[PDB]
Amino acid sequence: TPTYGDERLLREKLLTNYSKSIRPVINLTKVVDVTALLYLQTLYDLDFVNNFIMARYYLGLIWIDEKLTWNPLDYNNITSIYLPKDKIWTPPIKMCNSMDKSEENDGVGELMLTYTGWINMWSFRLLHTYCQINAYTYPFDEHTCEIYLCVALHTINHTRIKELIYEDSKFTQNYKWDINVSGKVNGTDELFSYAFAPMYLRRKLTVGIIAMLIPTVMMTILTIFVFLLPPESGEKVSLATTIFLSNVLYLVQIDKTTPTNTKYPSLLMLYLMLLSMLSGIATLGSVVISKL
Amino acid sequence: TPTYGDERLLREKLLTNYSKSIRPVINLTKVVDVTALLYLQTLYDLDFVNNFIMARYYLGLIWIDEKLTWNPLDYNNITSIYLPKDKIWTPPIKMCNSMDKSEENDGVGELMLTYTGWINMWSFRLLHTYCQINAYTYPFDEHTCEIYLCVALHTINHTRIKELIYEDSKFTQNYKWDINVSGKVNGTDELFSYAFAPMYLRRKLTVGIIAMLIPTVMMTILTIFVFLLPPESGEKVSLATTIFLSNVLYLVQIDKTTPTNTKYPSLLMLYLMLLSMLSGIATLGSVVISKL
Amino acid sequence: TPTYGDERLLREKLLTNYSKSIRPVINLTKVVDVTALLYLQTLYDLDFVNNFIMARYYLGLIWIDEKLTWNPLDYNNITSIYLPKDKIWTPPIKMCNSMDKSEENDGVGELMLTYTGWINMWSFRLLHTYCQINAYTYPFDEHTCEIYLCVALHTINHTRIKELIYEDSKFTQNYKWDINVSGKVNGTDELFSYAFAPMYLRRKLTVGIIAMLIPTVMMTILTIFVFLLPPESGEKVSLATTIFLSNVLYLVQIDKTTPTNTKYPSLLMLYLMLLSMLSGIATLGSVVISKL
Amino acid sequence: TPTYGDERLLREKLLTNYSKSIRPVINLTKVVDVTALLYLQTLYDLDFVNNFIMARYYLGLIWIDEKLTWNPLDYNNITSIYLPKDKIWTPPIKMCNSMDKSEENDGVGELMLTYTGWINMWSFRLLHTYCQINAYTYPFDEHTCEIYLCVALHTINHTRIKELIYEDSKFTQNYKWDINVSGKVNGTDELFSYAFAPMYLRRKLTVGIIAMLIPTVMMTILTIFVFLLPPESGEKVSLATTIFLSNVLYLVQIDKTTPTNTKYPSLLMLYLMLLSMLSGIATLGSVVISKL
Amino acid sequence: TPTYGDERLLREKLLTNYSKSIRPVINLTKVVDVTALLYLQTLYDLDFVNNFIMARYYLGLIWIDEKLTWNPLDYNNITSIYLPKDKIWTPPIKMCNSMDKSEENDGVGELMLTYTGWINMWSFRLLHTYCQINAYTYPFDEHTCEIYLCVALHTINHTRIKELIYEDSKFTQNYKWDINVSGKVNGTDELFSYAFAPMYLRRKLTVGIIAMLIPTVMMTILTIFVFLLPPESGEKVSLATTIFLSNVLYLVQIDKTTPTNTKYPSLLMLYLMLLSMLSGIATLGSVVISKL
Ligand SMILES: *[C@@H]1O[C@H](CO)[C@@H](O)[C@H](O)[C@H]1NC(C)=O
Ligand SMILES: *[C@@H]1O[C@H](CO)[C@@H](O)[C@H](O)[C@H]1NC(C)=O
Ligand SMILES: *[C@@H]1O[C@H](CO)[C@@H](O)[C@H](O)[C@H]1NC(C)=O
Ligand SMILES: *[C@@H]1O[C@H](CO)[C@@H](O)[C@H](O)[C@H]1NC(C)=O
Ligand SMILES: *[C@@H]1O[C@H](CO)[C@@H](O)[C@H](O)[C@H]1NC(C)=O
Ligand SMILES: *[C@@H]1O[C@H](CO)[C@@H](O)[C@H](O)[C@H]1NC(C)=O
Ligand SMILES: *[C@@H]1O[C@H](CO)[C@@H](O)[C@H](O)[C@H]1NC(C)=O
Ligand SMILES: *[C@@H]1O[C@H](CO)[C@@H](O)[C@H](O)[C@H]1NC(C)=O
Ligand SMILES: *[C@@H]1O[C@H](CO)[C@@H](O)[C@H](O)[C@H]1NC(C)=O
Ligand SMILES: *[C@@H]1O[C@H](CO)[C@@H](O)[C@H](O)[C@H]1NC(C)=O
Ligand SMILES: *[C@@H]1O[C@H](CO)[C@@H](O)[C@H](O)[C@H]1NC(C)=O
Ligand SMILES: *[C@@H]1O[C@H](CO)[C@@H](O)[C@H](O)[C@H]1NC(C)=O
Ligand SMILES: *[C@@H]1O[C@H](CO)[C@@H](O)[C@H](O)[C@H]1NC(C)=O
Ligand SMILES: *[C@@H]1O[C@H](CO)[C@@H](O)[C@H](O)[C@H]1NC(C)=O
Ligand SMILES: *[C@@H]1O[C@H](CO)[C@@H](O)[C@H](O)[C@H]1NC(C)=O
Ligand SMILES: *[C@@H]1O[C@H](CO)[C@@H](O)[C@H](O)[C@H]1NC(C)=O
Ligand SMILES: *[C@@H]1O[C@H](CO)[C@@H](O)[C@H](O)[C@H]1NC(C)=O
Ligand SMILES: *[C@@H]1O[C@H](CO)[C@@H](O)[C@H](O)[C@H]1NC(C)=O
Ligand SMILES: *[C@@H]1O[C@H](CO)[C@@H](O)[C@H](O)[C@H]1NC(C)=O
Ligand SMILES: *[C@@H]1O[C@H](CO)[C@@H](O)[C@H](O)[C@H]1NC(C)=O
Ligand SMILES: *[C@@H]1O[C@H](CO)[C@@H](O)[C@H](O)[C@H]1NC(C)=O
Ligand SMILES: *[C@@H]1O[C@H](CO)[C@@H](O)[C@H](O)[C@H]1NC(C)=O
Ligand SMILES: *[C@@H]1O[C@H](CO)[C@@H](O)[C@H](O)[C@H]1NC(C)=O
Ligand SMILES: *[C@@H]1O[C@H](CO)[C@@H](O)[C@H](O)[C@H]1NC(C)=O
Ligand SMILES: *[C@@H]1O[C@H](CO)[C@@H](O)[C@H](O)[C@H]1NC(C)=O
Ligand SMILES: *[C@@H]1O[C@H](CO)[C@@H](O)[C@H](O)[C@H]1NC(C)=O
Ligand SMILES: *[C@@H]1O[C@H](CO)[C@@H](O)[C@H](O)[C@H]1NC(C)=O
Ligand SMILES: *[C@@H]1O[C@H](CO)[C@@H](O)[C@H](O)[C@H]1NC(C)=O
Ligand SMILES: *[C@@H]1O[C@H](CO)[C@@H](O)[C@H](O)[C@H]1NC(C)=O
Ligand SMILES: *[C@@H]1O[C@H](CO)[C@@H](O)[C@H](O)[C@H]1NC(C)=O
Ligand SMILES: c1ccc2c(c1)[nH]c1cnccc12
Ligand SMILES: c1ccc2c(c1)[nH]c1cnccc12
Ligand SMILES: c1ccc2c(c1)[nH]c1cnccc12
Ligand SMILES: c1ccc2c(c1)[nH]c1cnccc12
Ligand SMILES: c1ccc2c(c1)[nH]c1cnccc12
Repeated sequence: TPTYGDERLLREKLLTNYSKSIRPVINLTKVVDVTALLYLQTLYDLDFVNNFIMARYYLGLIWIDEKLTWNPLDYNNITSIYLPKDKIWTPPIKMCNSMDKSEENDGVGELMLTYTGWINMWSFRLLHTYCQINAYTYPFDEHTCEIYLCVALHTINHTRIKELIYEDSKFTQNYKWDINVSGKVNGTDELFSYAFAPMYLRRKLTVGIIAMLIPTVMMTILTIFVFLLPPESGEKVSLATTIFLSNVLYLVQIDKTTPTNTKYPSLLMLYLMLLSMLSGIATLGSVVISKL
Repeated sequence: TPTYGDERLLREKLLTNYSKSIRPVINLTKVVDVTALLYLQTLYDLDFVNNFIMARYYLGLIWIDEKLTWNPLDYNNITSIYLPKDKIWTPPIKMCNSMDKSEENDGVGELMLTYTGWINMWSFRLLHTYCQINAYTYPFDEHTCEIYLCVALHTINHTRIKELIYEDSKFTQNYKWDINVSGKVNGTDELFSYAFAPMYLRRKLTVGIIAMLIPTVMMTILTIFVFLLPPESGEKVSLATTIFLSNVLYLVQIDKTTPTNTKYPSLLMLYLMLLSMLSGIATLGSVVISKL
Repeated sequence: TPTYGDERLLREKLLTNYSKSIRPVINLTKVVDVTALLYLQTLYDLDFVNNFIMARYYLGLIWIDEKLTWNPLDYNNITSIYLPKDKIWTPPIKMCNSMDKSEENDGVGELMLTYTGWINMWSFRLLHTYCQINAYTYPFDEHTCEIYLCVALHTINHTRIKELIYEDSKFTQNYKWDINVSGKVNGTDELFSYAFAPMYLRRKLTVGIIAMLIPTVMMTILTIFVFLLPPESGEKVSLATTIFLSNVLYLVQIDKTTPTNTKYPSLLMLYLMLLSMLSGIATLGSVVISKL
Repeated sequence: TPTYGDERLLREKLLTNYSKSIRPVINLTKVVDVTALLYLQTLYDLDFVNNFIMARYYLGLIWIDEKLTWNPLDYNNITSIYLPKDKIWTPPIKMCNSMDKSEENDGVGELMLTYTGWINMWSFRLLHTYCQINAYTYPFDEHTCEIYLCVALHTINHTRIKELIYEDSKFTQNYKWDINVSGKVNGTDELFSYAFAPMYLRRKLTVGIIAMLIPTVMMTILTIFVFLLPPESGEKVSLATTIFLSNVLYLVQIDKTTPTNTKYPSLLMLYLMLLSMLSGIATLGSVVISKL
Repeated sequence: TPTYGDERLLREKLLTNYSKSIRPVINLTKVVDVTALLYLQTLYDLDFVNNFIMARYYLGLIWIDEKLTWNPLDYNNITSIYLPKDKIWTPPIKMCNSMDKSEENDGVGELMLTYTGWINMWSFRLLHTYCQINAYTYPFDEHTCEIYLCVALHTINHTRIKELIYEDSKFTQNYKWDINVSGKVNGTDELFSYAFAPMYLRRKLTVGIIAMLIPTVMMTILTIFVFLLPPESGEKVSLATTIFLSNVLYLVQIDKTTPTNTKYPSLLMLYLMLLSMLSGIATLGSVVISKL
């Protein structure tokens, strides 16, 4: 059976002439094909004001090393070892479109290496990644966030992202967003290889949200009613003033929470702007009638 | 008696052929059984809006090293030494479901090693760990937060979490949450070993909270009274308007503080939505009667 | 006179067989007695909502090393040297009850060593330390915050906190809190040595605070006056509504700022809750009289 | 074809007598001309209250090394290698006018070196850079933000910024700001070389913004109307009070969001101050007429 | 002319027997006189609530090394070299009264050394430094902030701060604060040398501020007018209630923004407290007259 001394001998011979900074290819003219595996774990939040999405992923990177190989029968059937991540060449993949707010560094850890040269380098990653969030169809709104991977400095004739396999682990259920992160895409070659996973996010219709909407609907009905009220009823000016006040309160409230960076504005927000304008027109009619 | 030179000799012989990256087993076919001890210290806060719980734990890790052994009679009865945490193999346990906001790194410290090979590696850990917080039964609400431990990259045929012993140290009393973190659970094997401690949190009924509720109750009584008030009393429209205003003020207030990510909405919030709807219906009746 | 070469020779002989990880005692059966000196510098703030106190201290640690000694007459009267903090054994003292938000690491610096073995290791430390803040007697409120020191992993038969000498440096005057941090306490032995300094904090009565109170007092007088107002005066309902509004505005305001984690609620807050209830009862009487 | 052993030999000979701290020039009397390439990627936000702009750039640095050269025919046509960034001399360029909030250190990475000595050192950089933000012509406002580069400590007779080439990558479209970052500028020599890229930012006129203004315009019309209303209409005092309230609500609202550090105040804010003053004058006229 | 090999030889001989931790003096009885140069660059903000001032300085430190000298004619006229900051002894100067929020560590960089032994160690530093901010004379308020330098652990017989030369670089104009940071001061010897630069800050009177004041003045005039209004006018109670509401709105607003830690409270705040008290007295008179 394999022993501690056997693995020690294997590692000692394995790392004899290894340069961490020289790409791991016998012939330097060939590229190293990296296939990345980005399994989402949890979608913590979707910050509308800052245009970010906070999530934790299980970024995986797989490639082939041609210098790190061995006949396992020559080492008592040792088929795999674990190496410190900072002793071996690692492709310079970065979360190109993201602020990596991770708590561990990307050079402290361990990777799994197989006797054929295949390296697995699973790594956890908490990302604050930029998304262009359009709150147009709120609250029945959808969004598309692209999580980018790209090599840092290597050219496509040196290192390439062969493929990007993105899935969802289903660790937790959200109850606020319906996440749809599935599919395979080849890397895009434009001087530096890079790929992106499209994340589709649909807000789930919660009865808390529908209840929060209900006040808006009944205020619209009430505004219509007071606008239809007889000019000589006597309550015109009073209810027009009080409900213009309340309308402006909700307009300020929503406007301070709606994203300011959208391709189009929020339909609901504009519908409440129209409501406030109609309340103002009702007040105008009331004062005009009162003076005349 | 044991001396400084004796411990120096012991350490020098002990670390002679030790590889930090080779698992500590004579035969590599055997697994290293890690038993984790997670004693809670303080529950700083339960952030509802961010769906996190902030606490400080005394994470402990115990396993057995088969290479680090000695006959203590051969070294003047030295029964235990202290080694720097980064010189010895350490299982790659991570707070899988947590943002480790600790201030010290997880590779700077010290561990206690016993002559039989048993290693104790107590470590402090301040965690911002994700919890699905349902504010349904507020303020008589309960919650279940699972604190996850899982090996980072090792397979179950290499490293396993034998057990998880979680308790509460009682360092401090909360006065806001009743914490119930006690029990033992075996590790779960699904390609990577992992376990979780269930933390049950019950909000303690404080008289500050009951006093905060009292205004809501008296506003409900007052709304019922004004709704029952005679249409021809003369105060109908006035009190309906003013109390619809105040109702909406409390509705906005609570809605901006209630969690938006819940399996069900807050019953109290929906009860105040119903109160606001009834106030609106009272205003509708008042205006209808006033015009007719 | 002592020279650079003399100190170089001294250090070279001093560090010859020193192991940073072996406790500094000739006989390992004896404990190392550490006396800690915690001089407060400034009390930046007392955050009520987060239950923390922010301050900057001059944590000092003194112990005796039995391996690091020399006859000063043998080295041209060199009586003390300065060593890098990470080359020498340092007791593993941690701010057990604190989030060390310091900006320098605890392994980068310098310590003063004397020819008798005595080590001084003064270190600055900015702490966010947990305190159970009870806002009961606000604004004439007092608090007790205990700053904890405890060894990280060493047993009481290896390392002990001999004493804790805590004082105040008086660097700055607060004008908001009266600080009383003075006294000496022996360490407490419960498997791991530890001690704590009690910090008493009394809010200083400022005329800004008394002025902030004045509105509350005059609102109480005014509420009493309107409650005593004749039912048939005609201003009853109007002033009851407007002053219930303003009362609720201040009640919401204070409740959003008062700590939610207190042994008892704030007396002033409950007195304003009673004020709001009395305003509601006045409104109830007014509407009842108006209908009848 | 070039091989791993060939590149190993090349690097071994290349780094034989290289001192990272000695400037890379054969004759020390000559300067190293550094040309910097600052390609903007995304303009995350423009924080008005803090006077900062948050963006992510692709800072590039190019210079010539006279010690790191080779005849590529002597090494099987190896024309370029990749070196770790901390093994080679790197010009001490700093984001002089910026808080570098990047997540990777500036001494961990890789650079591209060519057989003629030319070094490319592309590096990602997320910057919180100070800008003097004048909200005068809001919301048709423009701004000029200068991104500064300057050598840290080297004199102009040692290191110089030859040129600064700044462009925009167009990675993402903003929809909130029109960015115009293009042009070439020579470095400025004043004891320490330095250059700056001028960034012009024009707020794009969105229909969400125009809708947000619409309430202000109709309130101005309504204030004019009520000011023109007959003194004896009977609604003067009522609408003057209610609309002074609402005016002050919007004045407080805008004033709490407008930058306090501007060369001139916001015209729109001052126009609404004038609106509030006119409402106050209307109230003055109403009360004066009512008493007389 | 000097060459790369010449500088390599110089550095190799220079660092032969240099100990980074032994003070750089031939005779250890002499002190090292450090003169510090603190040139301010920008005053980002003055945070009133947290009692801090955020600025970026060009902290410089100059002293004399007696071991690092050379005859420049013996090395082809090399008159100065650049050494890595962590290879040479560096005085342990700390921003004693500040939270150093800098992004680079204080042991990564470079210093300029001259053939006579003189070392220049210019370093950038972004500081969050504590200031006792008294908002008494707001908005015509002044402040004095002292930026402290002190040696960390060395005694005055080992290391001293000879002088502190503080100036302003004028990099940017503030438009909000008039900064006056100029002068020279000797170090203060009280067991540990230390000095401080006094920074005087005067708020510049902006027309945005005067316009923001204008509402307060017109509300004072209006309150005087309504208080003078005839008891039997009929608008007394109405305007007293509405303007007590608005007064309390501004009182709450200012009180939540004024610093709570001041030697004396804000005069303007207390003048508005008096305004609110006068409004309350007017309401008291109105209700008393109405009942009687
Ligand atoms: C490693 O390289 C050295 C040259 O530096 C050579 O002598 C040795 O034979 C090589 N060994 C292997 C296993 O490639
Ligand atoms: C490198 O190129 C040569 C050229 O013939 C080829 O024989 C060799 O197989 C290549 N290396 C590998 C690992 O295939
Ligand atoms: C080596 O180990 C593998 C692991 O499954 C096993 O299938 C194989 O039979 C083993 N071979 C020998 C020669 O031990
Ligand atoms: C790879 O591409 C880069 C730029 O695209 C070029 O400079 C380099 O010479 C190329 N290398 C090879 C081996 O083709
Ligand atoms: C996810 O999106 C893709 C592309 O829009 C679609 O084909 C697929 O059906 C979606 N899946 C779910 C579960 O929504
Ligand atoms: C992606 O790459 C594979 C491998 O060369 C190729 O077969 C396939 O056609 C490419 N395109 C897609 C859409 O998979
Ligand atoms: C340690 O390993 C070496 C081989 O590198 C061997 O010569 C030596 O005897 C070993 N010593 C022990 C104590 O195992
Ligand atoms: C390793 O396996 C062999 C196989 O017989 C066994 O004799 C030996 O005891 C095992 N090692 C240990 C430490 O038990
Ligand atoms: C060794 O130390 C242990 C510690 O309790 C003690 O019980 C034992 O008697 C000692 N044995 C010898 C031989 O000193
Ligand atoms: C352990 O499991 C992994 C995957 O489950 C497998 O690749 C590996 O060969 C296994 N090793 C042994 C010794 O069974
Ligand atoms: C804690 O929870 C468990 C399981 O729900 C229960 O058996 C136990 O009684 C609880 N203990 C306390 C103190 O609530
Ligand atoms: C847990 O593991 C132990 C040890 O093998 C076993 O005896 C026990 O049955 C397992 N299950 C539980 C619930 O303890
Ligand atoms: C230090 O220890 C070594 C053994 O490693 C010994 O040969 C030497 O004499 C010791 N020197 C001193 C000064 O203790
Ligand atoms: C250690 O113990 C022995 C036992 O007699 C004693 O003589 C010696 O003095 C002790 N060491 C010290 C430093 O006192
Ligand atoms: C050694 O230095 C101390 C320092 O005060 C002094 O008192 C003493 O006389 C000196 N002794 C000699 C022999 O120099
Ligand atoms: C010290 O105490 C620990 C636990 O309290 C024990 O394991 C250890 O054996 C003790 N050592 C001595 C020398 O008494
Ligand atoms: C500090 O508190 C202690 C204990 O409560 C008391 O004896 C002492 O007089 C206090 N000192 C001051 C200055 O308040
Ligand atoms: C503290 O320790 C000292 C030293 O042994 C002892 O004299 C004293 O009685 C202890 N207790 C107190 C309260 O000081
Ligand atoms: C490098 O410098 C050494 C002197 O330290 C010299 O002997 C050697 O020849 C030099 N080699 C090269 C390639 O410059
Ligand atoms: C350095 O100066 C000498 C002086 O003549 C000159 O010949 C030489 O070419 C210079 N070095 C380089 C790299 O040009
Ligand atoms: C070296 O490589 C370059 C790369 O394009 C090629 O153009 C040139 O012909 C090659 N020369 C030799 C001799 O291989
Ligand atoms: C370069 O300039 C600095 C200051 O401007 C001066 O001290 C130094 O002597 C100059 N060096 C040369 C080689 O001119
Ligand atoms: C950018 O600004 C420059 C200088 O103001 C101007 O010449 C150029 O036309 C501008 N370009 C765009 C696209 O606005
Ligand atoms: C900038 O530097 C270049 C290179 O010396 C020079 O030709 C040019 O005149 C300078 N000025 C401008 C505006 O480009
Ligand atoms: C440096 O110190 C060593 C002793 O460690 C001595 O032999 C050598 O001569 C010294 N060299 C210089 C230049 O001082
Ligand atoms: C050190 O002191 C001696 C005492 O006479 C003196 O001669 C010498 O000059 C001093 N060192 C220096 C660098 O002045
Ligand atoms: C050395 O360089 C300085 C730099 O200005 C110059 O003034 C001096 O003449 C030079 N001397 C020699 C001998 O080269
Ligand atoms: C320097 O002062 C410290 C304390 O002030 C003292 O302990 C030390 O002995 C003094 N050293 C000399 C050389 O005077
Ligand atoms: C700065 O303050 C000092 C001392 O108060 C004063 O002498 C000097 O005139 C002031 N300068 C300015 C520009 O305010
Ligand atoms: C400061 O130190 C210098 C140098 O000794 C001295 O001349 C001066 O009198 C001291 N005081 C002042 C105010 O400069
Ligand atoms: C490194 C990696 C990627 C890039 C780069 C440098 N410069 C760019 C300019 N435009 C687009 C991408 C890049
Ligand atoms: C390492 C450790 C755990 C995991 C991993 C990589 N990839 C996963 C995918 N799904 C679930 C868990 C994991
Ligand atoms: C190290 C240091 C202190 C402790 C520890 C581990 N475990 C504990 C459990 N309960 C209380 C204190 C501790
Ligand atoms: C280093 C680099 C730049 C500077 C410096 C030190 N001191 C300065 C004083 N004023 C302006 C720039 C500088
Ligand atoms: C180091 C540096 C400065 C100080 C110190 C330790 N202890 C103090 C106590 N009081 C004041 C200053 C200090």
